[PDB]
Amino acid sequence: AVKVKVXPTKVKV
Amino acid sequence: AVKVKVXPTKVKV
Amino acid sequence: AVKVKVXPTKVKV
Amino acid sequence: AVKVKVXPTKVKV
Amino acid sequence: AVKVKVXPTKVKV
Amino acid sequence: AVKVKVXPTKVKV
Amino acid sequence: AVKVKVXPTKVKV
Amino acid sequence: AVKVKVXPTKVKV
Amino acid sequence: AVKVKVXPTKVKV
Amino acid sequence: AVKVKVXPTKVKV
Amino acid sequence: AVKVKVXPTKVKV
Amino acid sequence: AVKVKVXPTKVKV
Repeated sequence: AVKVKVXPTKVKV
Repeated sequence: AVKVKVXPTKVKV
Repeated sequence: AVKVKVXPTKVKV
Repeated sequence: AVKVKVXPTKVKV
Repeated sequence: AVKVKVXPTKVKV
Repeated sequence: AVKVKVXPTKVKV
Repeated sequence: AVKVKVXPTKVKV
Repeated sequence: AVKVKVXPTKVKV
Repeated sequence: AVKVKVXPTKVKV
Repeated sequence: AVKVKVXPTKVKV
Repeated sequence: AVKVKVXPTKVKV
Repeated sequence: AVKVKVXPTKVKV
């Protein structure tokens, strides 16, 4: 899985 | 891969 | 996709 | 969306 | 509805 | 379905 | 929300 | 690295 | 991870 | 970050 | 720096 | 930006 930031939000998908 | 959406913003990772 | 909350974080996957 | 809880683990789907 | 896994448990919500 | 992780919290959507 | 069980699978929804 | 796609545009990061 | 722009969309991967 | 261009296709890294 | 693929072309930027 | 080439590989950075 990979760490991402989309807008203000970080998450790992 | 999967579409990620955060309010008005999207991308596919 | 579906809206989810994971820990404290909301996102749509 | 609806709260889901398995043992101690709460999330929202 | 969507297939999920919360803790050790798979189910559809 | 994909694992979604927020720090040490892991599930699957 | 309420605990539900089918034979093997329980979860609280 | 991971595929990233925005609308029609695919790349890898 | 690194800041990228793919089409019109800046994100971080 | 810098523009990266391959023929007509551009992005930024 | 990061490995990227821009169009058909891989490079590290 | 500037065109760079190495063996078979070119790109503009």
